[PDB]
Amino acid sequence: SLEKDKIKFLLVEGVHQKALESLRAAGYTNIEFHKGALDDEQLKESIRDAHFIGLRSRTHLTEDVINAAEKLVAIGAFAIGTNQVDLDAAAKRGIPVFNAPFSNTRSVAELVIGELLLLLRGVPEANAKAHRGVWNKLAAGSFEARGKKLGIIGYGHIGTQLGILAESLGMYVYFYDIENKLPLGNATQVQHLSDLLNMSDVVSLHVPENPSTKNMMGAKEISLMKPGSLLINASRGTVVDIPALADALASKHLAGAAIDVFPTEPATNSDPFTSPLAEFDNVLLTPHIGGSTQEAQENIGLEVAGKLIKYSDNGSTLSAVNFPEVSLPLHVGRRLMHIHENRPGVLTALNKIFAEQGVNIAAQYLQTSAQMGYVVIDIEADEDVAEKALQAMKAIPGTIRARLLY
Amino acid sequence: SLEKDKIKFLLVEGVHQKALESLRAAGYTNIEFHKGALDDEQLKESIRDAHFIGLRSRTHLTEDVINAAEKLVAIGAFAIGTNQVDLDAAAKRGIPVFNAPFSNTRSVAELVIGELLLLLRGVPEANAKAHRGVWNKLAAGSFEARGKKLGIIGYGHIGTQLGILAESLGMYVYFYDIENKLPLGNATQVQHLSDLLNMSDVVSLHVPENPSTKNMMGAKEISLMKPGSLLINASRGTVVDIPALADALASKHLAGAAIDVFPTEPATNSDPFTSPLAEFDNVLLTPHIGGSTQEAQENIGLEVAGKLIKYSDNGSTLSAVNFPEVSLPLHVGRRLMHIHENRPGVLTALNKIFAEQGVNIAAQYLQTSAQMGYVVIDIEADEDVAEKALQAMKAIPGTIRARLLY
Amino acid sequence: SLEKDKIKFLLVEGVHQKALESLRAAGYTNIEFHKGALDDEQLKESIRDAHFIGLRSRTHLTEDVINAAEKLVAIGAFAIGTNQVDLDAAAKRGIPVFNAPFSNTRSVAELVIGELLLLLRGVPEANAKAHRGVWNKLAAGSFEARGKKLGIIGYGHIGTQLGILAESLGMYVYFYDIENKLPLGNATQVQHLSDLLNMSDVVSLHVPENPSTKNMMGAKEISLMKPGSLLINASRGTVVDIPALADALASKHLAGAAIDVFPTEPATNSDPFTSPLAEFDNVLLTPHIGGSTQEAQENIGLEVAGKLIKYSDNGSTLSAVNFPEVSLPLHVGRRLMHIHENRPGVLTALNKIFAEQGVNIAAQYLQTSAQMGYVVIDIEADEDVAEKALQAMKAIPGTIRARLLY
Amino acid sequence: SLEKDKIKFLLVEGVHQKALESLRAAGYTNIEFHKGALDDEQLKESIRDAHFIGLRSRTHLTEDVINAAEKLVAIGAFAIGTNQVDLDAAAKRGIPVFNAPFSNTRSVAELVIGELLLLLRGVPEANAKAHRGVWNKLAAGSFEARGKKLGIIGYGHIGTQLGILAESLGMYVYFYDIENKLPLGNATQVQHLSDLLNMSDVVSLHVPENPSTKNMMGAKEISLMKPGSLLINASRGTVVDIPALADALASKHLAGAAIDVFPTEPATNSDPFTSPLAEFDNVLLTPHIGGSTQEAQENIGLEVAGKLIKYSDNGSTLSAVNFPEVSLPLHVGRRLMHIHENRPGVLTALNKIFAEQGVNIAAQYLQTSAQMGYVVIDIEADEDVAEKALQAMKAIPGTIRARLLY
Ligand SMILES: NC(=O)C1=CN([C@@H]2O[C@H](COP(=O)(O)OP(=O)(O)OC[C@H]3O[C@@H](n4cnc5c(N)ncnc54)[C@H](O)[C@@H]3O)[C@@H](O)[C@H]2O)C=CC1
Ligand SMILES: NC(=O)C1=CN([C@@H]2O[C@H](COP(=O)(O)OP(=O)(O)OC[C@H]3O[C@@H](n4cnc5c(N)ncnc54)[C@H](O)[C@@H]3O)[C@@H](O)[C@H]2O)C=CC1
Ligand SMILES: NC(=O)C1=CN([C@@H]2O[C@H](COP(=O)(O)OP(=O)(O)OC[C@H]3O[C@@H](n4cnc5c(N)ncnc54)[C@H](O)[C@@H]3O)[C@@H](O)[C@H]2O)C=CC1
Ligand SMILES: NC(=O)C1=CN([C@@H]2O[C@H](COP(=O)(O)OP(=O)(O)OC[C@H]3O[C@@H](n4cnc5c(N)ncnc54)[C@H](O)[C@@H]3O)[C@@H](O)[C@H]2O)C=CC1
Repeated sequence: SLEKDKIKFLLVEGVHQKALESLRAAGYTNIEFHKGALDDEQLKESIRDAHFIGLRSRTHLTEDVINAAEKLVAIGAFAIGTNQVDLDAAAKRGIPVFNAPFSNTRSVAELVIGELLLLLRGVPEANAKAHRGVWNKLAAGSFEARGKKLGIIGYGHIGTQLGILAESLGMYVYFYDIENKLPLGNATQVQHLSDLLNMSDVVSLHVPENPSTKNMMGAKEISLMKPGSLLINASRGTVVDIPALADALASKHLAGAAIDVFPTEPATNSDPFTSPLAEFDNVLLTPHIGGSTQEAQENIGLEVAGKLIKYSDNGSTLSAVNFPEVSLPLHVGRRLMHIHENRPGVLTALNKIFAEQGVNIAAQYLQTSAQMGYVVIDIEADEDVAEKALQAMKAIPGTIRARLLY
Repeated sequence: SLEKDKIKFLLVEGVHQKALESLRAAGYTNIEFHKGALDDEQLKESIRDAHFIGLRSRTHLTEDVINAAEKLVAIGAFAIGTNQVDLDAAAKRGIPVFNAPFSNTRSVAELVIGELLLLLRGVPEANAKAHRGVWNKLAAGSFEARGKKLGIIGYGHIGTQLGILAESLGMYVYFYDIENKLPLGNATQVQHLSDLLNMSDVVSLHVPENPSTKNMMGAKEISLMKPGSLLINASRGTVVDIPALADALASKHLAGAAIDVFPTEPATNSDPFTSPLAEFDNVLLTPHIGGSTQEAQENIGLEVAGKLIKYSDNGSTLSAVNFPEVSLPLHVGRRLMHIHENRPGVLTALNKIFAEQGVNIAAQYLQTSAQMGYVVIDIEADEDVAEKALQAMKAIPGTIRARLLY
Repeated sequence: SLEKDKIKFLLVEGVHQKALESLRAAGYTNIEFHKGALDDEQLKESIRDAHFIGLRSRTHLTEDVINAAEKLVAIGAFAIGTNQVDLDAAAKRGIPVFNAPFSNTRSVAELVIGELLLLLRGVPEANAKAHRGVWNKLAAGSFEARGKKLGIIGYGHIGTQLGILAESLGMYVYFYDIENKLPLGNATQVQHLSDLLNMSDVVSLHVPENPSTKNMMGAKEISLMKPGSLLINASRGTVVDIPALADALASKHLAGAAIDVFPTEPATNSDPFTSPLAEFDNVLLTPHIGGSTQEAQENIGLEVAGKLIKYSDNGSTLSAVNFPEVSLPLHVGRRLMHIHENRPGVLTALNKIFAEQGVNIAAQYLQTSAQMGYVVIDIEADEDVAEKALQAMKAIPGTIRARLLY
Repeated sequence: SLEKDKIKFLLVEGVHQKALESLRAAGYTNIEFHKGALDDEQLKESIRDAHFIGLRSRTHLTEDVINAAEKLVAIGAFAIGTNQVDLDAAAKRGIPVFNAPFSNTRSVAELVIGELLLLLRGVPEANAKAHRGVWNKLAAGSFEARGKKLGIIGYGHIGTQLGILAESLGMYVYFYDIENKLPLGNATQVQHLSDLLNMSDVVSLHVPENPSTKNMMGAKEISLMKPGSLLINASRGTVVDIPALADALASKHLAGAAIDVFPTEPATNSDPFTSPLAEFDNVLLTPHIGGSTQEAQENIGLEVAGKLIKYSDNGSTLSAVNFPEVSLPLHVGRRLMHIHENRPGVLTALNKIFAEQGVNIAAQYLQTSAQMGYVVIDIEADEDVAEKALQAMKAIPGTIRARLLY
């Protein structure tokens, strides 16, 4: 309450109000909120005395910005992505970076369901025509989704949810994953990708962005899809050979597609968009909105705020993307924490401080990345003894930062 | 087998092959099939010795055509509609007309589900832009369907199926119907339309075409919808005031819409299409395809063929749209039938024929519209006695037609 | 209202109150109700001026009783069975007999579910012991129902409901039926009975009582069941060779059983019960209560009352067990009905009455069993003309009875 | 492989074979298996060189037995209970004790479902009579489960599963829990117990054994149940006032009950059983078999074996019932562990060993109960250096035990 009032939370780019509700319910009310992106100079001014900052995709938390933030304890990327933030620079200063990598699984699943529905029915095509005054009711090849085969690639958080929704619509779900998984409902793992592609009326992609998925769907892979099928991609902009796809649409080997993500995307609603696909009416083209809904924002705000709250209240760095992960249950005494370089001697030095005072260490957890180490410490002591100890902890060769959580 | 070979079935406009499978399985193989619309003179030539004709929307079974068909027993409209066929002229000659009014409930339901999904997510709009090179990711007002309220108007065959699919997607279903109905799953009847319209995020229409539904959704009704909601219409082209709708889209009172049907529709894929709505990207415009899928055609072919088969095998006119409805279970003896004008005296005359011969009438069913009457008759007799009886039946004052089913 | 007050309904053996609610809602309030079985002399006195009687299993509607009932139009067996009623004697006097053959499908299904649950767990056995002071927790061979195979014999009204409940419990359902059927959920028809019996952990019987099911489960059939399995019978008391069953329990080829029905059952709660099975604690023995619940009584009361109401209001004999079945939709004019012996000449005579008066017969339906015939007749006329006509109808050689429904 | 062959696993009282499959799949094959309970002297002989022992309810792991086990690393109670094992004595020697507290949730849920089914239908009662030659079909008060209200007390692992099964049967589920919980399906938390008891047709108990649940259902609580309802208890033998219950059965305030657990239970199938309830046929009495099925044994064997495997492979004491809980993810280097008395100085001493050698501690986790502490340690070193270090670790004042996992 009286200590907490003094911990400043800088929220920019308009994170969801639910984030500020969590913050207040946890006793943190010292919040500077902005709907808009702070510019370089107004950012440097606002972050200067900020304990935490939550941000989105437009803010550039850069080495200099981070290096100028003089009280900064942690960073919250209220989004999935994290590239606007310099993870190493935050690391070096003992600043863990949190985010929300699966707060939007429902949004993406629905989008796919809706897309394959209309695609199977030649609707994006007829609808482009109708707005042009041409009326082309072409029913010969339209189908109902029920009874048909969905091929999911990437049976992860989104894939599994997709498969469930697809079963409610009466489709048969099949998936390919580089690792083996336990199916839900009547899903079915398929061993080689060749079989999936062959038998699927609809193939949808839910994989991550790395070298194994780069151009994963290319001319060869596409021509294994069954004639007249559909390809949907709302995963990552690098997973599909757009020009191969364009060919297979022009040759009518595929009856249509939907793409929500591209190799390069406009930075802003006011930049021009370019794609070979723009020429096909039977293709649905969406500006990276797969995970973009009000519900997704509510989730993101709740999660990431919670993480910041937890790290502040008890030091947990579980799921931090730039730090070593550590969490310790609450039990009586005082908790302290200490970040430092990963060198022989530190842990002892740290512990020594307590032994030589005859203080009982109740629990301790320490984890360590290539160059850094972080460690939480519970101890049975007076506030007096803790403070003094903090000081001594700060002194230890290799110490980056330390703190007395309570 | 030997009698049946001689009963000709004229199929035009390419009805589904399943129709010809039913026909053959029932022992009828004398089929003249055409994928295309026969023209007036080639129609008059093909129908001339045809016992049955199945057709679709393009054929004009007109008084003259019907009057020239010299052996025509019944007509099968392999479609929902029936306006290409002159019902009275068929009636007058004792020709019942069958059709398929609910073979496509799934198709329409899916279309709606797919449409409200993408509509809720501003997808038709972003996708029109993307094809124009403009990239407008506008997520502030996009929602997931789950948790939201669907208002169904017309809880009939399609409505009930819609409500079920919508519940699987996790929506709350509410419906308004001029008559009271038993809800499925967790549906909920709403008493006045005002409440439905007020609370619904999505309103979809599944009513018939008559004077009570004509312009049913007009400026007043639309402005009772909740701000930012969606209106979908895949029922009949007369149910929505297109210009009121256009206003409510231009004023952003509604966030979007989908319309599959219009007051006047192009006769052909090669005619121009016109609507005030063509100017809104956030509106989905589809060329009457609600019920247009391969599955729907399979159903239609199965149903209507079955009806023709039944009427031919046992005289049932259940669901005939231009005749009085009659059906009688099979039990031993000979079945005969007789169509005639609805006048005093006929039934007696008909029965007299059997009494005076000392023949036992086992069963009989007679139904009667304003001017016509139809009656099936089972009797315990020899083929010899039946034939003679048929003759006498033909003689009866007011007789239109008669037949000895077996 | 004024005519209806005069139609007496005699209800004995305490049918459910819902029966009297239907009766009153339909405008019939002249009801003599008895919770108890009327005895021969008090029955003859109460039925004497009764238009309808509803009864249960204890009343003996016999030839004499029926022959003494001087105003009796129809009989309602508020039960499944009908053997206390002399069907032919009722027939001869043109009295249709209704009943309720599937008002209790849920009750029987639940009973089976509950029984196989406890049987699989050796519970009836441990529980007989516990009440005797012996404590025998014998878990080696107890199983959960989930994952196990239920074999249903008789995939009829009860079978299908059973299969559904069993799937909710996570069992695999298989069925054998002498006729081919469309499975629900994931049920599975099995061709020969041998396969069903072999693979089933639990076999339950839901077949009718006739010569094909008599002793259907006998020593040979039982020894095809898988070792340690269970047999449940709540169908008919003649379907299982009780002594074969007794052997297979004594040899531990079967781990247990439940039987709700027997070749001969005590007439009364005060008669002694005898069975070879009484000696096995691992057998559940229930006194024909499969369909005995308050809900079942509510259904029975609603159905059978409805039927009586329908027959009285519009003459329908649909599902009558002793009459020829006939039903006709309502359309303007006056309805009359006529029961008579199945002889040449009657129908004409009947129709003649209307022709010679120049009255238009709007509809007519006539059905005919081996010796009897029943026929409903709509006609366009004045009340005056109808009455006179009724009289003439009564006159017709072979006439048993006639009536002017409205 | 070569090290693992030398780690002896002593399994007694016939744990499930799946336990030995897990053991072998993990590379541990040195197993001494016994279907039977070893007696004191044959136990002391077999455990003498045993690294682990798995046991059930009959074995008395006592201070002396434990103190004589000279190589004993951990104990596996392949059961829920743990009272045959002296937890403190195991603790003092740094022996964690594992068990399986929720491997049988399905078994107990099914038992309840089956019991309330037959109870609602007066079946245990009619069935006791039938075996005595008396036939009492008493249907007036029998009900179907569907539509009825189940009151669950203890919405824990078993409660939640129960509620799900009950919903599939079409019941309405309500629960009371001393803590607040998130409902599944359409369950419903009820605030005071008074409301639950009042509205429930069936009340079933799934709470733990402690002072708050002792005699929780007593005369007052029972008389709040609705007249004619049922009480089921398969939780703990101390939760229900058996004599109050007996009164409420004798007064017909309750229509029946099922009890699987008692204040004192026979030690053996050959001991006599005593209860006031034995006198009521409408009560189901089962010898503590709620969780007793073959599936439950498979679960128990899998879990507990897994835990032993984990503790042996990586030191995890997660869910140990007598130890402080600690778990650490795998990452390169050597893992060691150390149990010791909870005194100032130890951790430093331990760490010192590595610093002064210039060895980098990669991770460390330490947890601490009232008198004991346990700590796992990863370190970057040679096997040589690890061994030497182990030795030094063993030397530390207060050290109880230490080990070099790999
Ligand atoms: N369109 C949009 O706005 C959004 C896109 N996404 C993206 O969707 C993707 C999936 O999302 P999540 O389910 O959260 O991912 P996840 O991590 O839960 O699942 C990824 C799955 O892919 C599998 N996998 C990895 N490489 C593979 C390969 N080469 N071939 C086959 N399977 C492979 C993994 O085993 C895992 O099951 C992510 O890339 C995420 O960034 C997420 C949210 C929104
Ligand atoms: N877009 C397309 O290609 C297709 C459109 N349709 C049309 O959809 C409509 C509904 O189809 P079905 O479910 O088969 O109809 P249905 O006859 O089964 O149900 C119509 C329902 O509307 C109710 N109703 C009638 N007038 C009403 C009013 N004034 N206000 C509220 N409720 C009213 C009726 O009580 C009934 O439940 C029909 O007009 C059908 O022609 C059908 C197939 C395809
Ligand atoms: N225990 C009790 O209190 C009650 C017993 N029942 C009895 O249960 C039986 C079934 O009830 P419902 O489902 O209403 O009957 P149902 O008539 O709906 O189904 C009977 C089924 O058995 C099949 N079948 C007939 N003979 C067969 C044979 N030889 N082998 C295999 N299948 C055969 C038929 O195809 C049909 O599907 C009836 O006998 C009924 O009287 C009904 C209510 C209560
Ligand atoms: N009959 C048998 O063979 C078996 C009996 N059991 C027993 O069943 C009981 C429940 O099992 P689980 O679901 O695993 O327990 P659980 O620990 O998962 O749930 C116990 C629940 O009771 C609630 N609770 C505790 N005290 C309460 C009180 N005073 N009033 C209302 N709620 C209270 C807790 O909040 C918790 O939700 C345990 O005692 C277990 O030992 C378990 C297996 C077999």
